[PDB]
Order: sequence, then C-alpha cells, then structure tokens
Amino acid sequence: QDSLSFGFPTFPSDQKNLIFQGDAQIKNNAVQLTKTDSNGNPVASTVGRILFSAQVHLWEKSSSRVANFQSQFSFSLKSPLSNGADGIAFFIAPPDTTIPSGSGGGLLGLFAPGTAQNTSANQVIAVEFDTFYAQDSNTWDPNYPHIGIDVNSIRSVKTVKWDRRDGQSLNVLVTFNPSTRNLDVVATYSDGTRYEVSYEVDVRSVLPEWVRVGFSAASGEQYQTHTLESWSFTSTLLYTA
Amino acid sequence: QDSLSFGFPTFPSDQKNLIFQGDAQIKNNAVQLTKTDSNGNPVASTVGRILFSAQVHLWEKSSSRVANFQSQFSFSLKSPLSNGADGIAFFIAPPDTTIPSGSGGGLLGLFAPGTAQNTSANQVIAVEFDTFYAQDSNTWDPNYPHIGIDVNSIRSVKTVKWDRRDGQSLNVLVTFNPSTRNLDVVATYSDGTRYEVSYEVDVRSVLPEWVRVGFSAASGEQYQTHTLESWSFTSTLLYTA
Ligand SMILES: CO[C@H]1O[C@H](CO)[C@@H](O)[C@H](O)[C@H]1O
Ligand SMILES: CO[C@H]1O[C@H](CO)[C@@H](O)[C@H](O)[C@H]1O
Ligand SMILES: [Ca+2]
Ligand SMILES: [Ca+2]
Ligand SMILES: [Mn+2]
Ligand SMILES: [Mn+2]
Repeated sequence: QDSLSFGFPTFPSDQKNLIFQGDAQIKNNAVQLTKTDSNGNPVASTVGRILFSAQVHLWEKSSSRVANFQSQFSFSLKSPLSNGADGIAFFIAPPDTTIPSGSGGGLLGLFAPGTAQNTSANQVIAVEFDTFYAQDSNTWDPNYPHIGIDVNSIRSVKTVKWDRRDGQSLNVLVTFNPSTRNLDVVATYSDGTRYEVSYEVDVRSVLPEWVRVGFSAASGEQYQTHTLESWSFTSTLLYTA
Repeated sequence: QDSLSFGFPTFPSDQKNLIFQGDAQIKNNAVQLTKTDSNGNPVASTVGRILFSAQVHLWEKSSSRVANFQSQFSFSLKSPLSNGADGIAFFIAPPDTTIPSGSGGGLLGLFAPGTAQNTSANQVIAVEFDTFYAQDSNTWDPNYPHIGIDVNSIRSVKTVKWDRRDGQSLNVLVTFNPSTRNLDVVATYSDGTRYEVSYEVDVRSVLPEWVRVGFSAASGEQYQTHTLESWSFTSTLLYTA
C-alpha cells in the first residue's frame, strides 16, 4: 500500500499484529520491553523489542516517491535505583531484523558490539532516549542523559540534553518530511517541559524500500522498566520536487 | 491496534502485505483474481483470493466495542463470452481462512459445496457482484445479474438488480456503522448509474473478534477476468450503546 496507518491507544493482552522479540511482553495494557520480576520490578541483563507485522513502504524507486511518516508514542521509565539503564528507542529497519548477538546494555538491542560504530555495516535509523552514559562502557555517549538520532551507529549523529523523570510518561512525536528530508523529534512531559532534536537524512540511502518499525529497549548492569504505553503511526508515499 | 487503515491507489507488482491464494496475482498494476493466459484472456476453472496480512480488530468483548469500517474499491470484468462468470466478492472471514475444496464457480471461492447454504457451518460476510445466474446450476440465485449481501451462505440475505458492463470500472463503497448495525453498499459506474443495498447485521454473532479482509473471485465453465484496480480500507473500534 501507498499509505498505512495504525493506532494503539493502549495495549490489550490479545495482540495479533505485533512481533515480540527478546523479553518483550504485554502487561497491564502496556508493553514491557524489558523483563520484570513477579513484583513488577525491573531486572538486570534483559533486552526486548516489538515490531508491527505489516511492512511499511518507505520509498519507491520506480515512482521516485519517498514516504512522509509520523510516529507518536508515550513511555515511562521506573527504577528503584537512581541510575536507571539503559534506555528505549523507536527504530526503523529491514523487515527481517532480529536482536543482534551481544546487543544488550548500552547497545540498546540495536547493534552488534563489533560493528556498533561502523556505519557501512548497519541499516537502521533510531531515536534513542538514553539514560546511562558511563564513559567506561558507553564511550560513544555525551556525558549526560540525552535524546539522540542514530543513523547506522550507536554514536548518535545528533543529540539533545534530556532529563529522566522516574515514573513520568514522556509524549513523543517523530516525523519525517521527504520534501526537506528532516527527521524531527519533539518530546514533552505533562508539565510542558519540551525537548527537540532534528537531523537531515536521505532515507533512500540508508534503508531498503520496505521496512518494519518498532521499539527496542535494554538493561545491562543497571536497570529500569521501559514501558510503552501508546503508539500511533502513519506513512504516505509522496512525490518530491 | 484499535484502528487500522491502508490504501492501494494501484497495485505495483512489488507487494509485501498481501496474502495470495489460488490463481490470484498482480498484472499491470492490478490484481487479477482469476487466471488469464499469455494474451491476458480469461480461462475456465480458476479461483483466486487476496487478503491483507494484518488482522483487523472487528470487535472487542472485554470493552463492548465494535468497529466502524469502510472499504472503497474498484474493479472491472471482461469476457468475450455473452455469459461471463462467476463474479467477485469483498469478504470478511476468520484470519486462517483458505480456499475451500470445491468452492469454484458459483461458490465464488467462498463456500464448500456441502455447507454452502448452511449458515451454522460458516463464518463469512461478503458483498458479491454475481454475473452468472443459470437457474439449473446456481439454484440459489435470483434470475438476473445482481449485487448480494452474503452472511454465512451463498444464498444472499438480500440482492438488488445490477448491470454487468464489460470492461467498465465499478466503484464501490462498503460501510458498517456499529451504532445502527447497518452494512451499507453503494456502487456506481462512471456515468452516474448507482446501485444501493443495505442490511442490518450484528457482526459479533457472525465473526470472531479478529478477522482478515479481502477479495475472492472464481470462474467455472464460463469465464471472465476479475480485476481489482484499487482499494482503501479503514476501521476503528467504537463504544456501542
Ligand atoms: C557495566 O556495563 C554493562 O551495564 C551497563 C549499564 O546497564 C551497560 O550500559 C553496558 O552496556 C553493559 O555492558
Ligand atoms: C455449469 O456449471 C459450472 O459453471 C458455472 C458457470 O461458470 C458455475 O456457476 C457452476 O458453479 C459450475 O459448476
Ligand atoms: Ca548509553
Ligand atoms: Ca451466481
Ligand atoms: Mn546514547
Ligand atoms: Mn448470487
């Protein structure tokens, strides 16, 4: 299809169009990307992801069209500690994507250790909400919590200082305009605190014509829950000047 | 997802979200449901169907909600014969639906011979555009080309006279309003000729909560092409009093 749209106001237990990978599962109307114990508390060493089953036609060579898309979602992070890790990411990748070996902790379940910073070795675009930046393990991170745009590398091409708020839902709007090629990210807490980051990227040179979209999260030594509460997505192929 | 929509202004041969059954396949940016030879001429004894891969949440028991959906599509039929057969149908059925054995010809690839008219043995809602009505073989049909609403039986719960126009596209809008429980059908030819038929049906008593939507077509001894030219669909779960 030229256009596709779907919306999950909440996540009821009986899902049919979601691909669950790793430790991801539905709990209390929300998707728990990372594993939690019987009490509902976060645990260490866990990676989980979800993808919508239907493939998205991001661009079409024959017609020279590129899709304009928008992904709106909200999530919350909770941890008994104060150094919650490692973060959650909205991502777009080839349809057959699977959790790379050794992609836990700071790699957010998106990159393999040996090629995490090799751009010509990856095919992924992600918007990360990174809460752990210890310079000894996450050497590629700025020294502070941040929202970043990742293009084929765990080392963001652009980041913005961000504030982690335990238990508070962050509302996010990610949009891609094929006309200007700008991928814009706007995130806000209920009190109006806003964060914005954007980057110009030609999706045609990074991803194949058909892709799958979803979320990924992980916790290494440090942990926190990564709760996806809602998600709506829409894409439409358009002709650019 | 509570809501889902997709649009196929045309059908490029590079499809990823369509399930093809039988002889259905993409030809010249359109779906040819029934088999055609090298020159694109229709042949006898062929059945074909397509379904969108993502399952649609028609209704939800736990929340007492039922979906409001709309399906807009256009097709054309062509045959050198004076009695082209057998017809095309938009249908809704359980996710695992496959072409029943012996469902060819007048059964439109939708029903099995043994239970074609047994309502307690089927789970399908379809809007048929039936061009073959020979009273000796299609004993259940009125004696003329017609549009029919089928609920668990090849013997339509309702039909209205329809005119078959060789090689002319028919635009159809099928809608279901959960409030009134009305399934409305409106079809038109490019010259303004209009056909309308409506039927009240509680989809909850006929179909499971999750279903797949698509098209089916067949030709027995008499034949014609059944070309799906475009299709858009949208559904949203709504609270029903
Ligand atoms: C000590 O390092 C480990 O734990 C941290 C914090 O969870 C992760 O960032 C890192 O990738 C993992 O290897
Ligand atoms: C002569 O009968 C055969 O051909 C007609 C026309 O195609 C079909 O309607 C029927 O099901 C099939 O058995
Ligand atoms: Ca990090
Ligand atoms: Ca018939
Ligand atoms: Mn980072
Ligand atoms: Mn009929």
